[PDB]
Amino acid sequence: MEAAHSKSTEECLAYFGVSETTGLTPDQVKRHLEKYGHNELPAEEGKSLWELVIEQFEDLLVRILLLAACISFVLAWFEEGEETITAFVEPFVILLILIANAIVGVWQERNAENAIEALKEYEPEMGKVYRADRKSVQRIKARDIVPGDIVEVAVGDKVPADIRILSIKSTTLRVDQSILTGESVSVIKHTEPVPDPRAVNQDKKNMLFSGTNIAAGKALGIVATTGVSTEIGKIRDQMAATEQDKTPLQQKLDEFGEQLSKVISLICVAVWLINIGHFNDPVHGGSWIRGAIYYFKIAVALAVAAIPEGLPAVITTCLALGTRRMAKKNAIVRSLPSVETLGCTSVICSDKTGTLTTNQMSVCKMFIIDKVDGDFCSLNEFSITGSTYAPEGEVLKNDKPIRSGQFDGLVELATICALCNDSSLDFNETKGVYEKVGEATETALTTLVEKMNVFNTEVRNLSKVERANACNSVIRQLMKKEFTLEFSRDRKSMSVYCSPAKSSRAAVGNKMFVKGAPEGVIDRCNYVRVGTTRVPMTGPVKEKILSVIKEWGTGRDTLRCLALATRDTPPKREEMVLDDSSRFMEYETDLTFVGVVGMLDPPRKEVMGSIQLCRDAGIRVIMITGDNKGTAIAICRRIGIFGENEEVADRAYTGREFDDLPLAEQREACRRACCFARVEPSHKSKIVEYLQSYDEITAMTGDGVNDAPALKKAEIGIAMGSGTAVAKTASEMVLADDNFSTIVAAVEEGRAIYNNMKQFIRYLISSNVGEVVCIFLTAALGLPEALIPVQLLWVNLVTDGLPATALGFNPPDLDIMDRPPRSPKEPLISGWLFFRYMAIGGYVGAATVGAAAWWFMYAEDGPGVTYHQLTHFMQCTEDHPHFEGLDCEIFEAPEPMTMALSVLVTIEMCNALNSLSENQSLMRMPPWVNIWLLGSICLSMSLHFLILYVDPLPMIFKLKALDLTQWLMVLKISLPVIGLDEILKFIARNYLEG
Amino acid sequence: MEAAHSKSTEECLAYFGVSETTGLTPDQVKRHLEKYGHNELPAEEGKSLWELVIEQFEDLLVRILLLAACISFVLAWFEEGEETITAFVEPFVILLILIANAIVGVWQERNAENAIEALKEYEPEMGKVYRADRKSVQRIKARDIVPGDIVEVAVGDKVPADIRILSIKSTTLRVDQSILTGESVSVIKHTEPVPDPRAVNQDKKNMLFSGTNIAAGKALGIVATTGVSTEIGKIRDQMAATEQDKTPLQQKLDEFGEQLSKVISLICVAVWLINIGHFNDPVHGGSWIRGAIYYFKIAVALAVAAIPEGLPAVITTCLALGTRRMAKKNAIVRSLPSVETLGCTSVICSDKTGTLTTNQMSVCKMFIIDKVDGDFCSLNEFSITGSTYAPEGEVLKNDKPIRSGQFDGLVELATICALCNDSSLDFNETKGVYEKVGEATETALTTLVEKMNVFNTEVRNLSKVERANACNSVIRQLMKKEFTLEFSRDRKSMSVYCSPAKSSRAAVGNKMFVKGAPEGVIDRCNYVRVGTTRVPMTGPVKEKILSVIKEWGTGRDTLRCLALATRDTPPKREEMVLDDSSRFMEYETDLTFVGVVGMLDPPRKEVMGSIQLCRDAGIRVIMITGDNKGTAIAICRRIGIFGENEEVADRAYTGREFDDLPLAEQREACRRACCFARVEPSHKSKIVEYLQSYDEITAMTGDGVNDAPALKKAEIGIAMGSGTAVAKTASEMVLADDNFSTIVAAVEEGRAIYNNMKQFIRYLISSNVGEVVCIFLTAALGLPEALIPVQLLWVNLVTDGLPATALGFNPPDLDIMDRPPRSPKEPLISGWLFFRYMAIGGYVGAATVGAAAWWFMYAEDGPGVTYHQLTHFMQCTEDHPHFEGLDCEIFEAPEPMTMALSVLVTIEMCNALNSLSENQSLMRMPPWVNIWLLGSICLSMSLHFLILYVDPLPMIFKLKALDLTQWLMVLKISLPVIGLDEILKFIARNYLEG
Ligand SMILES: C/C=C(/C)C(=O)O[C@H]1C(C)=C2[C@H]([C@@H]1OC(=O)CCCCCCC)[C@@](C)(OC(C)=O)C[C@H](OC(=O)CCC)[C@@]1(O)[C@H]2OC(=O)[C@@]1(C)O
Repeated sequence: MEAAHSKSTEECLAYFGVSETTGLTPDQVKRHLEKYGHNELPAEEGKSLWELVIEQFEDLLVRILLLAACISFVLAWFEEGEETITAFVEPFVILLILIANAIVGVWQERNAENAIEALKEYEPEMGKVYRADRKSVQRIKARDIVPGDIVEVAVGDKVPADIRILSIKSTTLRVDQSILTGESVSVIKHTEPVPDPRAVNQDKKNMLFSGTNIAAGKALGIVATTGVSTEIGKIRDQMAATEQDKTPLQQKLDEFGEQLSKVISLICVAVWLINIGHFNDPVHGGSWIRGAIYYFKIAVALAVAAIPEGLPAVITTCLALGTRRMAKKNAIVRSLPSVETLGCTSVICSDKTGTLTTNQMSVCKMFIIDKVDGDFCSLNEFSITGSTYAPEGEVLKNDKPIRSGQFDGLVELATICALCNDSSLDFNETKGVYEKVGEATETALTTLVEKMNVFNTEVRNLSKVERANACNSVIRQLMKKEFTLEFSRDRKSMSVYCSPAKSSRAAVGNKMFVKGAPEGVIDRCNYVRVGTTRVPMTGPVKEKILSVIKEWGTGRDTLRCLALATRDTPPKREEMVLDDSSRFMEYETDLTFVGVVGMLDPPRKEVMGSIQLCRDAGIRVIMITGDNKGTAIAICRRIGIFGENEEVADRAYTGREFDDLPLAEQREACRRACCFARVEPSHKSKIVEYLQSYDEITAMTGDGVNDAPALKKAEIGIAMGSGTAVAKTASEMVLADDNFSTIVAAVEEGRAIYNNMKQFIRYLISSNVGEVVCIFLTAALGLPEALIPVQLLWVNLVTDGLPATALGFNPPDLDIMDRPPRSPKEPLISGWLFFRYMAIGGYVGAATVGAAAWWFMYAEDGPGVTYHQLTHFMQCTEDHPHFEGLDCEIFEAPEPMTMALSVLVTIEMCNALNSLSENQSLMRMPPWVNIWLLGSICLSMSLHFLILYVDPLPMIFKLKALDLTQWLMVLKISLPVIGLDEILKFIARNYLEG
Repeated sequence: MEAAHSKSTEECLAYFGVSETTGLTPDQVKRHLEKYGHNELPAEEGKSLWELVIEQFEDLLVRILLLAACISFVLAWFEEGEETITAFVEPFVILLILIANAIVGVWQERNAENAIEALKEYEPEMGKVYRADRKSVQRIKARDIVPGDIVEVAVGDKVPADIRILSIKSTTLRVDQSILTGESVSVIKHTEPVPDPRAVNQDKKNMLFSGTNIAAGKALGIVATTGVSTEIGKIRDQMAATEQDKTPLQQKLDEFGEQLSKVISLICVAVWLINIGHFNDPVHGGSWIRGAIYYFKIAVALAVAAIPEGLPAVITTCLALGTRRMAKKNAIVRSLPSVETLGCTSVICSDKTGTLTTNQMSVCKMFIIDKVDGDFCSLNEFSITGSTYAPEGEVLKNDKPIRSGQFDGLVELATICALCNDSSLDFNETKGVYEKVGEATETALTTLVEKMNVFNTEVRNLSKVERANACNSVIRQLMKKEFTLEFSRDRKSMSVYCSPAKSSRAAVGNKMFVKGAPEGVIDRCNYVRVGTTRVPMTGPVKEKILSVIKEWGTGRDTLRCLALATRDTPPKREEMVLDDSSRFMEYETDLTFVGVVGMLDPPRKEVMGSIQLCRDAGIRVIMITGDNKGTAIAICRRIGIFGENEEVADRAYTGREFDDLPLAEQREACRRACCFARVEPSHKSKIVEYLQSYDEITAMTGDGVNDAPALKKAEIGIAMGSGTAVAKTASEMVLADDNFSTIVAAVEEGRAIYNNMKQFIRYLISSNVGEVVCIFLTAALGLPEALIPVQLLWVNLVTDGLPATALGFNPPDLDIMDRPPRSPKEPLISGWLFFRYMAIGGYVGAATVGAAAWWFMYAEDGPGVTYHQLTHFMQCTEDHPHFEGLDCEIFEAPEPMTMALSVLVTIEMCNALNSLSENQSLMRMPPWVNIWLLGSICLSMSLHFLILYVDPLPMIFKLKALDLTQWLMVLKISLPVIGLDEILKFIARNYLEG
């Protein structure tokens, strides 16, 4: 291990003490191996099937049911008679649900893949190393390589480790450092050293990163680090370090069971304290074991009554559907629960190139020099039409087309653009459109010459595919390209050496075509070319050039400026060291300015207003781009992120300036800034770190492994469709269209989804509330239990289930994006709403009881035990308070239960209608606003009857009831709930809220 | 209410003023009801669950612990630090034991049924009465009947109240007055009056007792009394009046807590007076609150140290087991504690018929007249073999078989036996033995004819079941039985009127076959039959008959003599009033003697020696039988209750003679008598009354509600297995085999049980004694407490528990029944034994202290604070007497405690071996005499270690100790106890005792 892109090749072979010619001795291998370790990432997936199923039994709720399944299970074991076997239905049911539960929890973790699991898929299986114990090339296992030994790589190979390059045996070494960033554009490596000890991998031009591919050539070097010590390994560690918090819903939803559990235990203590008879009057007698079961018989019906089971199933059917929905919107949410956290989006950090813009580079402006004198200089502004890369378009001055060949400076300008370019074009067949081969920014430079056509080459004679590089091939003949000094973030410029085509052996006639950022390049020109003539360089002409760069850079028409110069009298060919990237800038000196060109990265059509929406939605958007702070701001002003004329001094920083500030001022700027330019590496994480210290649900974008740590810390990391897999597997969403708008699009749908959920979640635990009350009266008024766990179950699982599901389909409330984001703190049930369900609950919990106690007392036709004093007993052990009779077990009648049970069903089907909106009467909120609701309602009802007359079913649940004035009681005992509701529903006018 | 079996039917309707035809007017009902009351027994079971649990908190011991659970509970509330919550174990433990205690005390009273509760189960739910407000038969509630109104009863009915019969509408009225006595033999009722105003229910032949059943017919009468005024009600009152004293153990065991409590309060006062420092030296300072806890910290460990809790659990495991034991001996003890009072049995009162004897009646002798002359008369002695009822046997004179048909007198003798009998025979299938149908004494008379066979009827042609009544059916043809004058205790005889079978209408030829006790019958014969001839009756032949009755009655071969005569010329058929039982004797006059028969009630095989045992065991046995004093004594002489030739004049009384004596002479005779004949009704109680005035633990036997008051007053009332339920539920034991011996059998086992108990009870409070001493030194020598309540608990509950339990299994000491009964006064601990445990206690109470004080001072490896002067302080508030140091809390080390705790355990495991016998060295009393002891001992030890190394446990109790010369101290500090013991154990030789 040795982070050394700064140490020289010698200093490195030194540190490790090795021989580039022999290698590490079989001994040093053992020594180093045991010192450092196996070169591989800790493989971990210790999620055993056993432990797995168990993990699905830690949630208090599912636990409460368990203990509730025991009692039940044992209560069906303690009964006399031959029908004591028909008592095992209830328990088997419960446990079955507890099982089907675990099943599902285990069938997700099977396919539930993580990103860290992906990295391992980036490090190769085998590698070529040269050990001193031999001579040939032995290809050991990539897992067995160690820092220190010498390795070899060639085309197609996947770099096995962090490798400092010693010698590049091919003519040039090239690599696909894509997995790191995404820019497929291979890069050129070198052997010379890099001074800055703390330099970005991007500037480590003599290192080979593990996971990378040898695009071109073959070289050998010395392994500096391995395992989780390598660039990738570091990231994998950072990712394995991030603590991913639980969805706010999940949190809220969790505390609920925490409380529900508590309450339940309170009802139990209360109950006992209510009926403290035997503990104060009953003598020995014998009703001591019976008076026991009853107390336990009601606990199980105390759990299934409180536990809103079946809800999870609903929240899921809902999410899934919501998910498949967004899918059609080019938005792919991976984590089902995220569809919720999404809609709470406080802030959004999106990348410019490719999300905010289309990334369809295009040269539209370009000025050359016209003439210079005693401070009197003139330029030669231009314009070119052509959004696409196709040669479709024409150059024009003063909005009037001119012929390029008519201007000298434009022919040379066109030279460079062509000979200093490294990209090609091609006409697609299937698509029949012009496609780009190579760097965007280059292909455009190509397209420029393909238009200008400074040489009038017949193209109307060549097909669409043929003239793909017409005016280019022609200029490729005028000059024979010797070599090229690749662009470097260093001198931020690029060149290319080449000579004529009718030459022999003779010193003179060699050209160097430089292409770079105005600043540097221009700062290296000593001469200005005026067509064919060339004259020196002065303050006048210079500023007259720069300024315009600014016009074009910060002006309304946001453009990328690229300076073009040419070295007329370059150094003797046999005097250039084409291996010292450092020497390139010096070679590219004493230049001759030839022109400038402005490009454009068109802001996506849709982003235009999508930004606006976020302002309406109070969702902030911070743009992260590689553009200079200067043009960066301008681009923002152009997409609306900034006010065309507002001060943004303290609202836009550059990666550099950012680090300059102390963690105090650092965290501040994050709540205000909206534009980061030339953002450093570990910055999306720094930004997400802070945007979180202010409890803002953040959205981050970007791809590449060196971009996964941030997509994991954000509340909703976002990856492009075309992005890398690590990114995708490491993200909440995957913009298929890579189009920013798609984010806003989804964010909204999230808001809509959590709204309709928030309803059915209330509609559901509401029935539970009432249910409990019911089970609580029957416990105080010793009445036969009106409801049994079995029924209650079918209820919260089916009867209520459907309306719950339909209640998700509630039409999306408008004025959805005109409000700030939902605070994660915002509870589902509070204040008035609390008291409201508090009532709706008490009502049903009471109505249900008396809906059966009526079948006993005021009963029209039945055991009319009018004021029999059921509250007093169910003893009948005496049978004396009842003068004459030979039957008392009537108490356990199925008519009264089915009465209450039908009452519950009636109430809920209605209460499911009082849910289509929180505080709106049904007269403004017609039940037919949500047809799916009225629909399910019917399937819910015919189901109720389906379990009352269909011979089998009415056996296990309860007996049926006749239309014979039976149901009418039901209705006249239920419907009023709507009134209670509606009353309390729009009783909010008298409290100023809506 | 009106006790009137003496008033006539008129006089009765008079007293109450009612009309047998109309009845009581709806008014008189109210009037009488409010005068007398509801006809029912006061229902009482006011044992509320609340009060119940409370009743289980009045015992000083359990109370002391309570106050001891408070301090503890509050001491764990007054502590600083985060581990102040680990202090709630101790209290929770205590209270838990106090709770589990109450639990058990309540789970017994639930099923703990009483006899009085049974009586209520004898009075019917409804009854038929004729009120003057109607005509038909209205069946009101048996609870609503009142003295005065007319009732009706018929077959199957259960007599609702005390009813004087007015008219018997059926041909004859019969009743099952079983619940009163047990003799299932129904009785015949009448309407005529009974003169004697104070006559036994048995002679109240015109009354119907509540709880009784109408065996045959249907009659009506007038209710004379109800409620607790009826025969049954009286008894229920007597039973509810008896004060049942607490078992002698319970008494002794009670005074102990009474004293233990006292002592404890003395140790406290002493302690304070011991360390009176702060009250004489300490200035203000601040160790005033610490010096407080300590004083309270040792009180709780002063209670749990003294209170031998866990003992009750032992005395129970012991008793239960002892109980299930006797169970296999046909002895069923109902009250667990009785297994103790049993073994102290001073005297035993057993019933002859069925307990002392087998009650398998059998005629073995029978003499008829041979010839008479001038004072010259000869008889005709006989013999018949046949223990069982089966016809298996043959009549024989001079030991040589003769044919019955050859003697005239024997054919007639056989007539009566058959026609004057009212019982049948039958051959059982399952058992394949001859069973008896009817009165024992009759079936035998039947079996007699089934043998004699005076008519040579072929029976070897009929099955076993067929000839069941052969020679009988034959004689049942010779004479047609008209009617029968049922036996009455009055003329102590019975008859039967019948005529020939080839008759018309003609005065002459009617016979009356009389069957009774020699005395009366013979005294009514004017003629003697000599075969076919008949001659008068004279002094000679008469005495020649009587005498032999005496021979056979008092002679060695104890027999029941029954005289047989026949009235030749009875009164004209149409001249007998078959309704005036009084007129029967006169009808049965001018008789003709026909023969005599001797029976035998075989003394149970086992009783033979069982009586002897009691003499060895100094247990007196008094026989209560219905035999005449004459044959009674003889029977006693035969079973050994009496010396074959000793004077028993003042050692045997008849129910009559008994009452004749004044309460002065009455109570006397009870300590001397051993045989009561013709015992009156309220006499078993009178006898138990007296046998108790001499502090004799009495055993009484017998069954029937009219026999429960006595079974409740006796120290151990005894009921037969076949007895009535009131009796059983009203008794201490239930002889399943009804065989007297079973009593002696059990009585012995009781002695064995209280012996082994007496040991473990001593072994247990012994550890307590020592324990306290320990807790008393630590209090004087201010040493850190060597022992904590927590440990001490595990001790007296487990470590000591097991050996206690095994110590119950100590093999039964021989010479068990050769000693008089244990005096109830005899204390468990006194004299030398006191001083002995006084020492064994002081030793352990000291050894334990120094077993920890050693870990401090002389400590080999540890806080070797050699003579540190711990007695001086545990202050360290100064930390100056200890020059250099930064730690003092070492004091609260777990090593020293576990040291003492292990010391205790070692000592007790040994002291549990010094218990297998009071004054016997282990060299004569090997520890392997009681394997269960050596066994538990191991489980006791491995348990000790189990709470020292098993991670969890060693946490709450204390730390462990290494074999590394640690335990050796333990052993070398414990074992010597055995020496101390053994020394003091057999130091009794020098004091003449063993
Ligand atoms: C499932 C059924 C029941 C009855 C339950 O225990 O709900 C309580 C409870 C735990 C809360 C309450 C319920 O409180 C009561 O009903 C008070 C006791 C009365 C019952 C006695 C019988 C007469 C919720 C259910 O109901 C009402 C109507 O007030 C609403 C809400 O729940 C939510 O927002 C959770 C939604 C996911 C919570 O106040 C919640 O406490 C919280 O912390 C929240 C914020 O969770």
